[PDB]
Amino acid sequence: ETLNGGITDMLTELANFEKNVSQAIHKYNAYRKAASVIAKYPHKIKSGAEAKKLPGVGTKIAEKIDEFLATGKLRKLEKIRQDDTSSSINFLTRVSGIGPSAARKFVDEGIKTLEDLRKNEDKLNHHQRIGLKYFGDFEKRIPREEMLQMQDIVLNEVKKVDSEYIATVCGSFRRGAESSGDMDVLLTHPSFTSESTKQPKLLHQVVEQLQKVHFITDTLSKGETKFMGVCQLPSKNDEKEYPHRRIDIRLIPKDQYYCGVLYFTGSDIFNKNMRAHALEKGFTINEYTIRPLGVTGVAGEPLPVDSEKDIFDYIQWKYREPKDRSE
DNA sequence: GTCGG
DNA sequence: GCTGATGCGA
DNA sequence: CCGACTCGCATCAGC
Ligand SMILES: Nc1ncnc2c1ncn2[C@H]1C[C@H](O)[C@@H](COP(=O)(O)CP(=O)(O)OP(=O)(O)O)O1
Ligand SMILES: [Mg+2]
Ligand SMILES: [Mg+2]
Ligand SMILES: [Mn+2]
Ligand SMILES: [Mn+2]
Ligand SMILES: [Mn+2]
Ligand code: NA
Ligand code: NA
Ligand code: NA
Repeated sequence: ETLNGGITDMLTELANFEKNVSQAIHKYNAYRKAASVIAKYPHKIKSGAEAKKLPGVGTKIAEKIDEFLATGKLRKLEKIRQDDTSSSINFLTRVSGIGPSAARKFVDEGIKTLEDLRKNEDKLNHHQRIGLKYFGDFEKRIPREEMLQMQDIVLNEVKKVDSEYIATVCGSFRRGAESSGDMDVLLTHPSFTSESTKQPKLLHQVVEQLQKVHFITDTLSKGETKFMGVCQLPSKNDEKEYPHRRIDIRLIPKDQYYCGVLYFTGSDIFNKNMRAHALEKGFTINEYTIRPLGVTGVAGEPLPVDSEKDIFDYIQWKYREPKDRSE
């Protein structure tokens, strides 16, 4: 549906193969960087040489593009799709909690299908049992309309705990996406700063409240600053119950909000791009701060930030609306 | 797999 | 039973 | 040529 969708689809499938089967994370990132830069290219690619002009597209990817443009397919991908071990590992990783290591371990023991997981559920940990339970739901997209209803529940229940919590839905939702893969929530409270003593139960109070009104249905991981779990909109009068959804909550110091919003909003590739430019400009950006870089390349103190645009200003970038960060 | 060095 | 090692999602 | 490309949380192997 995009200018170079056939090429970027091929590159994404090759990326997932290198992550799930080969366990070569830098190849996975290399394919993703190539797909992202091609996705931003304003012309329809006619040759591998044309794509090779783009940063991140090298000899082999340009060669794969020429084959795909000539034959409409890739022999390398067709061999992968046919390899029983490769496609089995590739499938098992679609279960949340089953990564490349567990997928390879299961497949070696003849555990390679969904029904194999159900039959061998005793060998799954709690996370994997949940990922298997909601396997279909977790692959459904969340229409933005439903994200607004979820945002209403989250922000309202959070206010019910304490008036001074601030909850901001980030991720693809804040980037204006018509559909989202999950709900990502950033949480702050005046009592938690970078200079304050650990106030526990700050995130626990919010998670407990969302559980009490039956919004959060299951927990995958839960600590003092990060919650990973499952949520579900309420359904009306025995009508079609909603699909269960993944939700992430991150509690960050209030004085590092805007660096947190910038990171949590994404995209992941955009963050990689922005942080790469920051180093070319004498700064280093992470999830919490932007710091200067000295003559020796050492990181200074966190710089003052009171807006997302403040971070763009430091590295001398034109401000990008969250809508234009989906890279 | 790519690119800078 | 505890500690270090490792996998997981992001 | 070749080396570069973060963390909180859950679990469990190895004592
Ligand atoms: N591999 C990674 N490691 C660390 N941080 C990462 C990350 N990938 C993404 N992020 C950051 C930026 C995302 O906006 C934000 C959410 O990451 P995410 O997994 O929720 C993907 P998102 O951009 O929200 O779209 P969608 O598929 O859910 O509709 O977290
Ligand atoms: Mg042009
Ligand atoms: Mg249910
Ligand atoms: Mn079977
Ligand atoms: Mn998300
Ligand atoms: Mn998320
Ligand atoms: Na690699
Ligand atoms: Na190139
Ligand atoms: Na998985």
